[PDB]
Amino acid sequence: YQEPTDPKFPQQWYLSGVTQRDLNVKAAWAQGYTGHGIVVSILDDGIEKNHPDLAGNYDPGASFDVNDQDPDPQPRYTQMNDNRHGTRCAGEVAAVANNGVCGVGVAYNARIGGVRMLDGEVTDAVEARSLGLNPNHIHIYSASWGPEDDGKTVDGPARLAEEAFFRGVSQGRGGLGSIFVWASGNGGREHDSCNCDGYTNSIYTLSISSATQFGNVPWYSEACSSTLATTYSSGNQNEKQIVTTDLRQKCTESHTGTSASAPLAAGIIALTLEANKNLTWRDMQHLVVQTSKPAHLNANDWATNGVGRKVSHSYGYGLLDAGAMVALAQNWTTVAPQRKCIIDILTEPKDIGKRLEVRKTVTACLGEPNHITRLEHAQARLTLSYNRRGDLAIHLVSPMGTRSTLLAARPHDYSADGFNDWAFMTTHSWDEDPSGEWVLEIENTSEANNYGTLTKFTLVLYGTASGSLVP
Ligand SMILES: CC(=O)NC[C@H]1CC[N@H+](Cc2cc(Oc3ccc(N4CC[NH+](CCC(=O)[O-])CC4)nc3)nc(-c3cc(Cl)cc(Cl)c3)c2)CC1
Ligand SMILES: *[C@@H]1O[C@H](CO)[C@@H](O)[C@H](O)[C@H]1NC(C)=O
Ligand SMILES: [Ca+2]
Ligand SMILES: [Ca+2]
Ligand SMILES: [Ca+2]
Ligand SMILES: [Cl-]
Ligand code: NA
Ligand code: NA
Ligand code: NA
Ligand code: NA
Repeated sequence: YQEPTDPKFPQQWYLSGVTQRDLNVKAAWAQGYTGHGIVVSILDDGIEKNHPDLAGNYDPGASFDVNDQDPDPQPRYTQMNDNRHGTRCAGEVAAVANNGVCGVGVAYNARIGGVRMLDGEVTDAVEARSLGLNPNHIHIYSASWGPEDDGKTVDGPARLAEEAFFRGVSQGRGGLGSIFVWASGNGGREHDSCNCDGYTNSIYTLSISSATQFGNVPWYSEACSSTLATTYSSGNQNEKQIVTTDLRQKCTESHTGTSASAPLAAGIIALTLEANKNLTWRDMQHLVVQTSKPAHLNANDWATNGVGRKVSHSYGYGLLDAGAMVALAQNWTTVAPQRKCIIDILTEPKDIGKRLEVRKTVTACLGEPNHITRLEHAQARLTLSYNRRGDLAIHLVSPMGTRSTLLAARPHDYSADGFNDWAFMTTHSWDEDPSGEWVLEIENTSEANNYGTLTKFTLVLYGTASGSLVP
């Protein structure tokens, strides 16, 4: 195998490293996987389809302009170099290799397109038309953004966008399911807590956070239980950044944020789908859980779950490992159909006050076709009132003892609107048996005399009852 000759490939340290601080992509390329036959779309502010490092891989069938209602996602050029972000992300996935220009994509033989959706008013219809673009042609969608990362917003897909997620995972990709890759957010300096973003908090999105070059949690990272894994991105000014294609037929060495991590994950997922085109949207999440690597990622919250895997709210299961992903994909056995076990927990509404603990022992639908002995995602769908939402911290403990933070205190969230059936999601109990005692903790983290009531707690378990591996 011959590594790329592109002039900036040596600067793509997260691919080209010799010292084990990388995504192990060369190992996948050397197994023969480069993304050939896979189609990825960047949901962002447009794509410069004529960029010298994108044109050779550009796919009009992966592209649309939902802001101006036309097929051509070319960016709107301005003095301030607005509308460059989609082009940067596209190159991360699929910049052409061995052509003397910039660097390379993770999946440098994949086809790449973009949806111009963020350069205008983003409505539910705009989102649904983007997530639902050409779902039997596009395999993987990469989205780096969502509701405002101000540390005070709780929002997620409205009805059309949610319907687009379920149509995508159910009928998309010939019934195997569209793969939606999401960035978990850039709200770290606002103390944002990413389960409050319903896009990354969705089970249907494969959510990705960031690590800096020296293996630390970047300033912009949001912690939450819904994240599944990590890719490298930017950090402090002594740490390198992401090197990729830029608007106006240029390169950049200064692409940054969690919004630069999701495209790298989308590229790795593209290599993995080349290795086994029959993988379902759930299979892909299983592969990420099993192959991601905590080693050398620094966080104070690494915890071992009930099946012996280390998990963090900053990093999920750790750094994606492309060589391991493609290797495990090749002989992967499709997971069993997805079951869903619904447990309405409360017998009466519960005053929250300073602290509330709710304990319930469940059988996880014993005796039913939705009996789950092998969990995937779990949700605590909560309906509660509270006088100052951001003073709440919420945790969920599984029968195996795994303590998932569903919500951390958000100092800027002054809302008095509470949570209206908000489906807080955790990936940290993946592969555990969910039968037994679950514990929900709601705490007022402030010294103020705050008040409210929990009126509904639905525990929703997804998973199967077959196929488990030794812890
Ligand atoms: C009841 C109802 O009907 N409720 C409609 C709401 C539902 C919630 N939704 C949240 C949402 C806002 C948003 O708003 C934006 C707008 C602009 C940006 N930008 C533009 C500038 N960029 C500069 C970067 C740089 O230059 O480096 C940064 C990002 N981000 C988020 N997007 C998304 C979103 C993003 C992607 Cl990707 C894919 C999908 Cl599906 C949805 C979602 C808004 C409509
Ligand atoms: C894909 O997986 C399904 C489910 O296991 C199986 O029925 C089908 O034969 C597989 N198709 C290919 C082409 O491997
Ligand atoms: Ca256009
Ligand atoms: Ca190149
Ligand atoms: Ca956020
Ligand atoms: Cl469902
Ligand atoms: Na965000
Ligand atoms: Na997700
Ligand atoms: Na444990
Ligand atoms: Na149990």
